[PDB]
Amino acid sequence: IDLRLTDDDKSMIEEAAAISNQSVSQFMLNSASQRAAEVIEQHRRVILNEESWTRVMDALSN
Amino acid sequence: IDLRLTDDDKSMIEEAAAISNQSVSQFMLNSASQRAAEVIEQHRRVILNEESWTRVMDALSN
Ligand code: NA
Ligand code: NA
Ligand code: NA
Ligand code: NA
Ligand code: NA
Ligand code: NA
Ligand code: NA
Ligand code: NA
Repeated sequence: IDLRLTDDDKSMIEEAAAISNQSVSQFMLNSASQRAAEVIEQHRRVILNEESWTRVMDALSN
Repeated sequence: IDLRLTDDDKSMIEEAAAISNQSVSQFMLNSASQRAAEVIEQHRRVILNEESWTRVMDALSN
């Protein structure tokens, strides 16, 4: 809807892209791309664990 | 120059933004914003350590 970025956060990205020796756009894509992976695995693990508890309660209730 | 994203990486971002309950654009900014921080601190620490060694060699050489 309304994307929000701080002028002090826009600086961090310009600075970190420089450190990484990449463009601000390549840094943004790269970080979004790898943080997407982290998030996917995190959620995979939480759903898997949610599935173990429902497996235990399935047995215990019977 | 030429930004590159895999069709299989574009999917990960759409999926992870959904998990995070954010737009693909807000997810991208947010992840770039927080990964910029990680990178800044990483480099701060490497420069600080580089400064300790040059401090040791400064003494040892004299
Ligand atoms: Na800052
Ligand atoms: Na500034
Ligand atoms: Na990067
Ligand atoms: Na369990
Ligand atoms: Na994938
Ligand atoms: Na696909
Ligand atoms: Na996020
Ligand atoms: Na040292």
